[PDB]
Amino acid sequence: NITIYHNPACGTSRNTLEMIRNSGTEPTIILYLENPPSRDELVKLIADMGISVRALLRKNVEPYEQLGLAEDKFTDDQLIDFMLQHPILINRPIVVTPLGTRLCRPSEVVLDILQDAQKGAFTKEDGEKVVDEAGKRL
Ligand SMILES: [Cs+]
Ligand SMILES: [Cs+]
Ligand SMILES: [Cs+]
Repeated sequence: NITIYHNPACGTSRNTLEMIRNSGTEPTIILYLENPPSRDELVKLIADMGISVRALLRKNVEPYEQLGLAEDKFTDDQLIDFMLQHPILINRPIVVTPLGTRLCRPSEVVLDILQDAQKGAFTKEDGEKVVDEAGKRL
């Protein structure tokens, strides 16, 4: 039903996971740094997310820096294969539900693809209010 490609060390990923749970479902959790998607799966995720390959790339990580990926010298498939070989390059979290797939940056993007409403108010771990008790986005 719901899958999250999760990094426990990222607040955005933690907040997204807690919003999923606050809709009343426990997702399948894939620790993508250890169990990355296959090439076919990553291609499908990107298609369904509706963003460019480069938009999925995480900047400010060692392979991005050392491979010079900031420069516009790479095709989409070159970037995909770097993501598969260096999964820390895949930005996070990616969430799949029956409604669609999103790169949930910022975390509250996940509200778009959660079928069931938040079960009560939601406040991010840093105290940023997201939905009030009535269900309204702030
Ligand atoms: Cs896999
Ligand atoms: Cs929704
Ligand atoms: Cs933050």
